[PDB]
Amino acid sequence: RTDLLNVCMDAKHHKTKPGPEDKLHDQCSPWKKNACCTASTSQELHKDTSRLYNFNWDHCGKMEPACKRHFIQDTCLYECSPNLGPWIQQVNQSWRKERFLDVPLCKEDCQRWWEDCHTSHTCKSNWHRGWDWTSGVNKCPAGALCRTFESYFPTPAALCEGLWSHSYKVSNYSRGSGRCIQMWFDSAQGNPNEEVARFYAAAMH
Ligand SMILES: CN(Cc1cnc2nc(N)nc(N)c2n1)c1ccc(C(=O)N[C@@H](CCC(=O)O)C(=O)O)cc1
Ligand SMILES: *[C@@H]1O[C@H](CO)[C@@H](O[C@@H]2O[C@H](CO)[C@@H](O)[C@H](O)[C@H]2NC(C)=O)[C@H](O)[C@H]1NC(C)=O
Ligand SMILES: *[C@@H]1O[C@H](CO)[C@@H](O[C@@H]2O[C@H](CO)[C@@H](O)[C@H](O)[C@H]2NC(C)=O)[C@H](O)[C@H]1NC(C)=O
Ligand SMILES: [Cl-]
Ligand SMILES: [Cl-]
Ligand SMILES: [K+]
Repeated sequence: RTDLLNVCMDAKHHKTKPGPEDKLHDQCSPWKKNACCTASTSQELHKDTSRLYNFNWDHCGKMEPACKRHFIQDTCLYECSPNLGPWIQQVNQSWRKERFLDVPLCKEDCQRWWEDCHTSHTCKSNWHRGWDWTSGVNKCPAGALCRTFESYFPTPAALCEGLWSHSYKVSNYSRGSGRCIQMWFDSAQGNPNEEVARFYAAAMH
């Protein structure tokens, strides 16, 4: 149980162990007291088609700012959170040894993300597997047309759950309940996800 608290998963850019990073950039700054990401990672992850995975958000024309801020935020959580131990699973992949499964995302964060992305476009309902990477950057593969976000993600759950192969599930608990993981939080009273990781480590046991 306690073994699941305050760890970093074994993945491409993660630090070995959580620790302070006073210089976390922009949207990742709320993790600055305790983070699995380096300052340099936090900086690079804000960029379009960044060097972290050469991943292009603007694969079906430009993704709108109100939408892209959520993908940036989600990447801060993925690369920086020391509070997702309870959901870590082993995986066979060339670029990471572990990933997350069924992280209980607060329903409002999923809802807000889905809504803010309605005016954006994509060509796939799962962005973890199946891209054409032959150019060095992800491109829509054979059979995959550009459509409205809603076409590929007809509900908030389809976005948050389908996007990274069920790395999230949409919790029925709300932001602030201490019973779901917040993607978006300010740090004034601490990182609220610590208490959540603590609760589920024991509750899932
Ligand atoms: C967006 N990005 C970084 C990345 C990867 N996994 C995540 N997982 C979660 N839960 N959240 C993220 N933000 C996240 N981000 C990506 C996306 C695709 C590939 C990729 O190489 N996909 C190959 C699959 C490679 C493989 O066989 O493992 C493909 O088929 O398209 C790498 C990094
Ligand atoms: C990663 O790969 C290994 C090896 O293929 C998987 O383990 C095997 O699983 C099968 C059943 O699916 C067993 O019969 C074999 O004995 C296992 N082989 C070894 C070498 O352990 C493993 O399950 C994979 N991990 C995931 C999450 O799929
Ligand atoms: C998720 O949470 C909502 C809100 O807390 C739950 O809502 C209510 O459910 C009961 C009985 O099903 C109703 O009588 C109430 O009027 C509902 N409130 C609202 C505002 O809808 C909901 O049941 C929960 N979902 C699950 C699957 O447990
Ligand atoms: Cl590389
Ligand atoms: Cl706003
Ligand atoms: K966190």
